[PDB]
Amino acid sequence: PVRYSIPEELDRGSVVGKLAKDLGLSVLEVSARKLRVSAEKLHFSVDSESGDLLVKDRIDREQICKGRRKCELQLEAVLENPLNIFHVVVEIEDVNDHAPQFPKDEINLEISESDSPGARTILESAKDLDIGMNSLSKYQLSPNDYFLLLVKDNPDGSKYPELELQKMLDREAESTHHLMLTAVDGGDPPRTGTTQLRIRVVDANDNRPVFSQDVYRVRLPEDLPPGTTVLRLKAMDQDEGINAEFTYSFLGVANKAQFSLDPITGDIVTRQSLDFEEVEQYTIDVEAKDRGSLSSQCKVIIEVLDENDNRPEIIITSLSDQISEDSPSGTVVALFKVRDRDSGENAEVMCSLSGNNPFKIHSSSNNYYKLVTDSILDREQTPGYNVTITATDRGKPPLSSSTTITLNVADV
Amino acid sequence: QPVRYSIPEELDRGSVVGKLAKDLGLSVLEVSARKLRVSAEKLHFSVDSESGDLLVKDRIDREQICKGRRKCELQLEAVLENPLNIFHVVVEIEDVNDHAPQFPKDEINLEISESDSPGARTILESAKDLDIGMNSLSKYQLSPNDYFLLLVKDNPDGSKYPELELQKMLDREAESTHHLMLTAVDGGDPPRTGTTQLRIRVVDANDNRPVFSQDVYRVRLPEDLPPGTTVLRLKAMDQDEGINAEFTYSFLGVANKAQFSLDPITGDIVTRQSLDFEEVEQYTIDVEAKDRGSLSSQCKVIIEVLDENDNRPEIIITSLSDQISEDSPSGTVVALFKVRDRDSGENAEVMCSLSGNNPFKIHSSSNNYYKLVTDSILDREQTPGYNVTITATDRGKPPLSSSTTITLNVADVN
Ligand SMILES: *[C@H]1O[C@H](CO)[C@@H](O)[C@H](O)[C@@H]1O
Ligand SMILES: *[C@H]1O[C@H](CO)[C@@H](O)[C@H](O)[C@@H]1O
Ligand SMILES: *[C@H]1O[C@H](CO)[C@@H](O)[C@H](O)[C@@H]1O
Ligand SMILES: *[C@H]1O[C@H](CO)[C@@H](O)[C@H](O)[C@@H]1O
Ligand SMILES: *[C@H]1O[C@H](CO)[C@@H](O)[C@H](O)[C@@H]1O
Ligand SMILES: *[C@H]1O[C@H](CO)[C@@H](O)[C@H](O)[C@@H]1O
Ligand SMILES: *[C@H]1O[C@H](CO)[C@@H](O)[C@H](O)[C@@H]1O
Ligand SMILES: *[C@H]1O[C@H](CO)[C@@H](O)[C@H](O)[C@@H]1O
Ligand SMILES: [Ca+2]
Ligand SMILES: [Ca+2]
Ligand SMILES: [Ca+2]
Ligand SMILES: [Ca+2]
Ligand SMILES: [Ca+2]
Ligand SMILES: [Ca+2]
Ligand SMILES: [Ca+2]
Ligand SMILES: [Ca+2]
Ligand SMILES: [Ca+2]
Ligand SMILES: [Ca+2]
Ligand SMILES: [Ca+2]
Ligand SMILES: [Ca+2]
Ligand SMILES: [Ca+2]
Ligand SMILES: [Ca+2]
Ligand SMILES: [Ca+2]
Ligand SMILES: [Ca+2]
Ligand SMILES: [Ca+2]
Ligand SMILES: [Ca+2]
Repeated sequence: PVRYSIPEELDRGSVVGKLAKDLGLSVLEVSARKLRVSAEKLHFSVDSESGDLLVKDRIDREQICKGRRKCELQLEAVLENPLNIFHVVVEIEDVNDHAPQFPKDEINLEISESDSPGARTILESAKDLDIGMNSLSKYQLSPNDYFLLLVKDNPDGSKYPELELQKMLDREAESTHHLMLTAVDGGDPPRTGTTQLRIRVVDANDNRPVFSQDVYRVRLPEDLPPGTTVLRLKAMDQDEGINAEFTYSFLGVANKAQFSLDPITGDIVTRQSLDFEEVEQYTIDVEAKDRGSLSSQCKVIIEVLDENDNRPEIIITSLSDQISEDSPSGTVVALFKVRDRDSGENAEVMCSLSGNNPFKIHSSSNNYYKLVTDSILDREQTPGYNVTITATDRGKPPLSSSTTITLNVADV
Repeated sequence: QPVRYSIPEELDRGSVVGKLAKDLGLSVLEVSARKLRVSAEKLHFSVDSESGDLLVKDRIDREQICKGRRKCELQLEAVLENPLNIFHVVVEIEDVNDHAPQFPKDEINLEISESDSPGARTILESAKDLDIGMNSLSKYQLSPNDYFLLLVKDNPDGSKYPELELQKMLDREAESTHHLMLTAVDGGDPPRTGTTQLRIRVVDANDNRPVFSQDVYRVRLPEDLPPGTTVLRLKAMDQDEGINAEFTYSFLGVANKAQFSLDPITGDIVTRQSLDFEEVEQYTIDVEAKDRGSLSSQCKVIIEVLDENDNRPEIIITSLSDQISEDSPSGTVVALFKVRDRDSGENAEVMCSLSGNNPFKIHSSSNNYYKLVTDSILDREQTPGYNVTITATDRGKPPLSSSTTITLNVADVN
């Protein structure tokens, strides 16, 4: 069978080939023998004037052949008296008229921030109706720091592009990315189909909640009433949504014996008054944990200020009841000292006696005070003295405590 | 000038603090005659008349009376009577390493998120050492492991607290729970160690995407399969646990599920409309699995349709001659026709036959054209016209046959 070649999509009236001239049929014979050229679901014509094969229907190679490697239409021609049938084979040359194009111009992708580097995400492949050289040739994308592109082929022979990311993403730095994806076919001239990809990063739980300060310090007096909001804590989570909701908790145990913490507000209050003489300062560890297991710890130390709330006590360590009547001036009759629970200026003491007695009080080293008689005494005036001595503090407000003691002298 | 003595704590009763009477020169006569009393605040001491020395009466605990204070000086005093007098004594208590460092709790339970960034720090409860000075806490050390490293830092009060610094990020899909040893050692002779075992439980994060068993699924199906058929069941797993392990299947491609439906709970993919091999021979579909997060994984499922002999062959008469010459020789062509079958393969090959009563015979030219010629001469006087029935039968199971009846007439030139 005679074979001819013709590029597709040719204009009507184009000359495929001179098959009648190839068979040596004269114009008289072409006219006399009714010459009809037939193909399956197609029309062709031969005009009596030129007696050649001319196209009658615009032919699309991609419509009738699709993915077939080569296209050969087996047309036939009919002659009559004498009657005969002839077979001709026609090859349709492909023309790069169908540019590669993506199913959708805009492609939206949602990728998790927590995705590991080196992951792969398959994308919709491009479509090129052209076959062979004019088919799709290569995929290339806009250059970016985050992403790299790979091209792999599925079993039917088409090429699909998938994305491999070199560096893990972070929406707290850049939330959304826009990129350009291009597909190019191998032909002259080359045509390109472009689709812009919009990638939005969804929040993960990779940022821990962080306090404003690493160490919190506040100074409080021991007379502060319970229920007082001693401190307010501050913390923030750079995440968003469920991954950004956190609560405060006392990491230490038994430190909140008199303390309370509101995790909703972050507040720290006291439920029982403090005593400087018991514990001078508290060190507590408080940690914030979000809905995930991300937790962060900060240390809160508080110092208690001493207040003059403890009165001084007088203690007579020793005293002499039987005193000789001939005692001279400067004779020691009693010994005592003072004790104060407070500290600082609230601990220093100033003490005094009644003054009706001749007795005078001297101060020795430490806080020990000797009670002596400054003048000689006669028993006829008074045989025994009871003395009331007052000891007053030096802090605000001064606390004074007094003691009465009895001493008797007999002259024999 | 007050006399000073030094004594280690926790001494037995009857121990000699110092020879205060000989240091003051009182002698046994004055110690016995003049009532000598040794007094301190909240403490007891005794002087035996025979030796006239300072003896302890109460076991003294330096941590009890001093706690965190830098130095310990008990201000003793001595009292004499007739004549009565007071003397000042200062006694320093030397610390003895008798209190071992001990942590507040023996068992430490910690919950750490797998997604925690490497290099993070987590403060732990500090140990307590009642001893002051040298005998106080000195260093923290833990059992060596690849994931964790230990740091020791001091808070404002002067104590040492340990915090954990992570070198390599954890992964509970590899090892769920870790057990470690925390040790605190004080600087004394002999050194004492307080040890607490800490239990770390790694909590699941959303770092593992769900993955299918295979990347490419392929199945072959016949076109006669009824709709509603469960075409395939998909299998996939998420190495995470809990909410982060619940995922659904979805059609990544668009319009590919025109006749397909997918139940993501079971993972099933069914067909809702019958297929036609002559329309689309093979389907390529992209299916993706997505968890509660945006972690997604893609697999490609391609299916092939099997051709079934459901399309019978059609006979097409391209040309025919109504007036046939009576002088027609043997082998002259009276008709031309061809056969067309939509199917492919053996289901496309055809075998056709005619009645055979007529002299006509069919010989095959190129393609599927069978040129209808007459093998023998016929005369019109015997029979002027023939009815011819030609039957075309398929070659696939079950054979499909279609026939056409053409009329041929003979004309006499005379
Ligand atoms: C795609 O790329 C081709 C070159 O391969 C260009 O000619 C076209 O304009 C588009 O940019
Ligand atoms: C992407 O870019 C191409 C040019 O290369 C355009 O023709 C197309 O419409 C899309 O904007
Ligand atoms: C001792 O002195 C104080 C004032 O310093 C008084 O408030 C107290 O009642 C006592 O007389
Ligand atoms: C000094 O004053 C106190 C009261 O402040 C008395 O209790 C004491 O007996 C002395 O007279
Ligand atoms: C802690 O460490 C000290 C010195 O390393 C040991 O003496 C003690 O028994 C404990 O192991
Ligand atoms: C923890 O471990 C130490 C030794 O490191 C022991 O001495 C201690 O009694 C506890 O078992
Ligand atoms: C034509 O012939 C086939 C068998 O060759 C039959 O099955 C069909 O029904 C028709 O009669
Ligand atoms: C040709 O043969 C077919 C199949 O046998 C018949 O159905 C038809 O009527 C004609 O006789
Ligand atoms: Ca075209
Ligand atoms: Ca084309
Ligand atoms: Ca193309
Ligand atoms: Ca981040
Ligand atoms: Ca985040
Ligand atoms: Ca968080
Ligand atoms: Ca107080
Ligand atoms: Ca106080
Ligand atoms: Ca006071
Ligand atoms: Ca001790
Ligand atoms: Ca000790
Ligand atoms: Ca110790
Ligand atoms: Ca993991
Ligand atoms: Ca995980
Ligand atoms: Ca997951
Ligand atoms: Ca069918
Ligand atoms: Ca079929
Ligand atoms: Ca068939």
